Amino acid sequence: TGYAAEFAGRTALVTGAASGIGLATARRLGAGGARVVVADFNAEGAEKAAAELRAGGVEAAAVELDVTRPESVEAAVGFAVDTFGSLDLAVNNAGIGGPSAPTGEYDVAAYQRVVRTNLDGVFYSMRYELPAIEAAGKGGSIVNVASILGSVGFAGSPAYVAAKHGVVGLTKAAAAEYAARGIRINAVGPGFIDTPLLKTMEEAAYKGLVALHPAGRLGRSDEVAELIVFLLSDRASFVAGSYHLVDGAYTAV
Amino acid sequence: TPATTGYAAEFAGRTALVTGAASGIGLATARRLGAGGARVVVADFNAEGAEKAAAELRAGGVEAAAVELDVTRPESVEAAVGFAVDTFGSLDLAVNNAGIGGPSAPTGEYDVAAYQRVVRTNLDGVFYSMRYELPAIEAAGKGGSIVNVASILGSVGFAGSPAYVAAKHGVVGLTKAAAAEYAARGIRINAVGPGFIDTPLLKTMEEAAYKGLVALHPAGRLGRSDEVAELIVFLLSDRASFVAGSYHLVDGAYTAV
Amino acid sequence: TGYAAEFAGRTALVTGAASGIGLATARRLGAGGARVVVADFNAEGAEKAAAELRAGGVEAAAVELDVTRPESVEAAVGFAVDTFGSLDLAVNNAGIGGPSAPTGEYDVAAYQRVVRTNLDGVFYSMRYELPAIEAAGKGGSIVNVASILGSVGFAGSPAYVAAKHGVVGLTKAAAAEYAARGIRINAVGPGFIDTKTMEEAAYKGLVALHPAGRLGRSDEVAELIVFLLSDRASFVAGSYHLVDGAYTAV
Amino acid sequence: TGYAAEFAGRTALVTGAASGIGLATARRLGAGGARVVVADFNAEGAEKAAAELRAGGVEAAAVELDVTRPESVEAAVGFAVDTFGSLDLAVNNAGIGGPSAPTGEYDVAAYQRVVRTNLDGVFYSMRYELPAIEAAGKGGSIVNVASILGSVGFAGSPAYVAAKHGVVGLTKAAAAEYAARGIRINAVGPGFIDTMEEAAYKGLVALHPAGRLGRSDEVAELIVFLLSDRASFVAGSYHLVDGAYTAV
Ligand SMILES: NC(=O)C1=CN([C@@H]2O[C@H](COP(=O)(O)OP(=O)(O)OC[C@H]3O[C@@H](n4cnc5c(N)ncnc54)[C@H](O)[C@@H]3O)[C@@H](O)[C@H]2O)C=CC1
Ligand SMILES: NC(=O)C1=CN([C@@H]2O[C@H](COP(=O)(O)OP(=O)(O)OC[C@H]3O[C@@H](n4cnc5c(N)ncnc54)[C@H](O)[C@@H]3O)[C@@H](O)[C@H]2O)C=CC1
Ligand SMILES: NC(=O)C1=CN([C@@H]2O[C@H](COP(=O)(O)OP(=O)(O)OC[C@H]3O[C@@H](n4cnc5c(N)ncnc54)[C@H](O)[C@@H]3O)[C@@H](O)[C@H]2O)C=CC1
Ligand SMILES: NC(=O)C1=CN([C@@H]2O[C@H](COP(=O)(O)OP(=O)(O)OC[C@H]3O[C@@H](n4cnc5c(N)ncnc54)[C@H](O)[C@@H]3O)[C@@H](O)[C@H]2O)C=CC1
Ligand SMILES: [Mg+2]
Ligand SMILES: [Mg+2]
Repeated sequence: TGYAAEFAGRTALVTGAASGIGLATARRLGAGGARVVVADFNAEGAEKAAAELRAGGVEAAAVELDVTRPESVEAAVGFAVDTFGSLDLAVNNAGIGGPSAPTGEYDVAAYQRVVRTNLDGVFYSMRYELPAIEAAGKGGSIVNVASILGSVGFAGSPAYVAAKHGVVGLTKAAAAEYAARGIRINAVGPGFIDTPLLKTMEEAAYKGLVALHPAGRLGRSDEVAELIVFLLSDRASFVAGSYHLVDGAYTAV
Repeated sequence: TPATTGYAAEFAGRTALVTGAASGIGLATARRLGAGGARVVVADFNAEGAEKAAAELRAGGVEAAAVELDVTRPESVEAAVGFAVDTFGSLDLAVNNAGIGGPSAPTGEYDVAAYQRVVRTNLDGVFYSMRYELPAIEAAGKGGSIVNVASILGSVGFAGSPAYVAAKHGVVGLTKAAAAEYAARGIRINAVGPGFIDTPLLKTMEEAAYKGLVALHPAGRLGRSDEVAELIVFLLSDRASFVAGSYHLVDGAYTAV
Repeated sequence: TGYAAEFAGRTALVTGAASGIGLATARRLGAGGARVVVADFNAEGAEKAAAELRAGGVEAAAVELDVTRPESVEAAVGFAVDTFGSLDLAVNNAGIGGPSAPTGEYDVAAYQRVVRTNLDGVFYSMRYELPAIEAAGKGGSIVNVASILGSVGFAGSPAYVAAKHGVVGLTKAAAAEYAARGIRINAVGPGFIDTKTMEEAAYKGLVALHPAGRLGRSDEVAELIVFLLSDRASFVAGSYHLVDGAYTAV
Repeated sequence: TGYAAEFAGRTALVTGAASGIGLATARRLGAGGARVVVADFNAEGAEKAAAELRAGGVEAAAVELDVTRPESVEAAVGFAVDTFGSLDLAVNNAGIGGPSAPTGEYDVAAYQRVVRTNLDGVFYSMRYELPAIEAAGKGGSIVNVASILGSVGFAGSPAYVAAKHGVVGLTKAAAAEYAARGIRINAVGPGFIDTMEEAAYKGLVALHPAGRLGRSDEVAELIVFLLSDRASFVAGSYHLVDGAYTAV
């Protein structure tokens, strides 16, 4: 019974935890009584997030992480086990971004930058998360942040679309591999979410994005945080290998 | 505030109608809403099974009432909905869980009347449920949420069960179109895709047959009704405020491979 | 080997063959040398189609069909086997329809008509086609005509979307059963097809849903259908093939 | 309207064309009358394939290609354009491979190897084919070779699954981008193909309702259909050629 303490005694690693969905998810894990590891490329921004967590009485600690560098990942996971005694839950959330351009004109470097963070980064994240969770070995749960663009395409963002599809596949294979050893792995596909930078777009564009969501609005970070934290929770014990939309019915048409 | 409100009062005030709620996924789902403080309408084709569920909910201190329902009959569906509104004063959440069933045989040999019985209960029934649910929800109008219980067999096929498979794909269909109509009217509409669920009756079957089913699920076991209900009730909740028009698996990673 | 004699000696039943996609599939089956049964609710339209094929040197014969009635589907299959000796191939194309309304106010009898023709019709089609193809018994191939609306929804059309999703489902389950017996069963998902004089901007509205920037043609769907029917697609089964100008890719 | 001349006066680039599906695709494009640029990391293999097609009355030319290197991909595209004047069609088939391990134990270098070839390789290919096909003004067609594992998972092959997923991805976004300008971009999803082990082979087969494995010719036929004008309203879509493998 209950939400307030359902993650008591548990350690949750959240990548890209300094901003947006990552931060909203860090806070949701805290509201559930989890012990939160705030991990981000932005060292001081992770500290700020984790300090704010502690100031609301949540147990949390910051760690500097770059998902593109396997050893930075391994260290972050080591920090989590070091700091809170185990690794139980993970939210692979770090991600960019990428410029908009047709495939034929797309910058090669931009492509690699996108794929390296969005796809490879998630692979590296799981690569070290899984042993630490398995060795524990009280089972566990991982959620990979994909996107609607992990299941449909988007004109002008081929790298991003590629990567995000890749996260979906990464999720299925891994879940097929681990479900029986009591580690659930799932992915979420959020639609376009309200953010400070998206709220700088001009009226024409923002409206365009909005009309693509039959819901009639963009999503909020919190709203993605709820889906993620559910799939992480014991209530979703038979949810494995699956990809869960939170897109205001963007992909239903 | 979701964390201020908590678990036991999450659904306080809200009226929830659940079809097929005398057993299996429906009963578990009825129980999970009640535990969250919902007012519960137990609807079933087994009228006695309904009353039993409602009564035992009431002893557990849940507000609940039973109603006889046959989803194949639009008139029965309408009356059941009217029963919920008449009994608790609104309709806010609904779970179209009623279904069967059907014989196993290849398409070339599949009994025609059996095909009819399966599609009308499984597909038509869900469309009727929604047909009368939506206006009841819309009129009030505080928005609301509807979950349709399809199946893994709504996204993949299964040899020997083409009527069942087709109806369940149909349910995914209903959910998408309906959700695109109503998402901007505050009514969110979703489906769940349970894998094979440890229903009581499929332990009577072969040692082998069971195991064959289990080997189809990477998680290495079959599901429990309570586990589906957990997903159903999250979709119904305000926490899933941006979830609409989508199909959500609760399987063994069945469909992952 | 050749294209004009690709379906030489094989018999093919096409439902709803008097008009649109069914008709174009019939013509494309004919040009490949197939024997063709033109089955359709509109008996006169079927005969007119059968006649045109015969003018082209194509063995073809008309038969009156209501996919809604199981006994009628059975007879249609019987007519195939009696006329040309065998049943090898089938395209389940007969379908409507459905007026528009939000799900909460949708016309119940209209939901009934739509499901019965589009979904039940396809099931009844396969129910009688398969034993005939099987008993032949050198195997065969069936394509069911679904839609983009077999994989995505469309506001205002719950019944149609439901029925077309059913068709995809019926396709996967049947194909699982019969794959090993040498009978391949697939589905196609056309986008909107030029079938005209709508509200000018309503058509443009429909066109804007297709990144290809135009609607599809009947013949275009038929090419995919006939490919899937052919021995070229010998390892294609249980799959749903889009012909939609990228409608569902976004 | 002429099987043997379906692609007459059209230039087709095929990656991984020295073996298996790419080789069979090349032969099928040739039998259809197309000019065929055989591209491979195996220079000698590519050359033995072009030579064989040439002996068959097919205009063909081989080029060395490493799809992980964007510069090597550009050079192949330019080589096709120079040799045959323009480029109209492309099959992006070069792929491996990859060791078998669970995700938590997977080799970091190998994951990269697999992703670099199978995903990045397809993007680099497209990145250079598109402006070339655009140049010819005539609007062509591109098919990418994904897999059943482009849409479903498979224990032990995380890198591969991810990459094949990214292919389907690239296909959708690129096709959305280019359909209006008259270039259709699609993907194929082959099941397991006979191209070894004990009765693990028997295990594979049992995963396909069809009751056998696929043949590289069977894949080729679907690919070439998609490239053809007969598939003129087919774009942005993923086409399975599996044994009903993904259907259950
Ligand atoms: N905002 C949206 O509309 C949607 C976003 N997503 C995904 O949700 C995830 C986060 O999204 P947002 O919160 O909105 O963006 P955000 O900008 O607000 O958050 C990104 C955070 O990840 C961190 N980060 C960036 N690169 C990193 C690296 N190489 N290593 C470690 N940390 C790194 C950044 O420091 C940043 O704090 C991303 O994967 C994004 O692709 C997916 C679908 C919808
Ligand atoms: N039990 C399983 O293995 C799985 C079942 N499902 C779906 O879960 C849903 C519930 O099934 P279960 O709980 O597991 O089995 P169940 O039979 O125990 O519960 C279904 C209930 O629906 C009622 N019902 C049947 N026909 C009705 C009608 N015409 N009108 C009104 N009520 C009717 C039944 O009396 C029964 O109480 C169904 O939609 C089913 O297709 C899908 C995947 C797993
Ligand atoms: N019109 C379009 O743009 C699209 C249509 N489709 C599907 O393609 C199929 C045929 O489409 P169209 O060529 O446009 O239709 P159509 O209107 O041009 O011709 C349909 C034919 O089927 C026959 N028919 C109708 N009901 C029947 C029944 N109960 N029994 C036997 N025959 C019957 C009609 O007499 C007619 O000859 C349909 O299943 C439809 O859902 C799918 C996607 C796009
Ligand atoms: N054989 C199978 O079971 C399936 C294979 N596929 C895919 O179809 C494609 C063809 O595979 P197969 O014919 O079966 O294998 P294959 O070994 O027979 O052909 C691979 C060819 O690509 C070439 N190649 C490898 N790395 C390269 C690089 N970095 N740059 C340029 N060329 C390179 C190889 O030299 C070889 O000639 C691959 O993408 C594969 O992933 C997909 C589904 C089923
Ligand atoms: Mg499967
Ligand atoms: Mg869409």
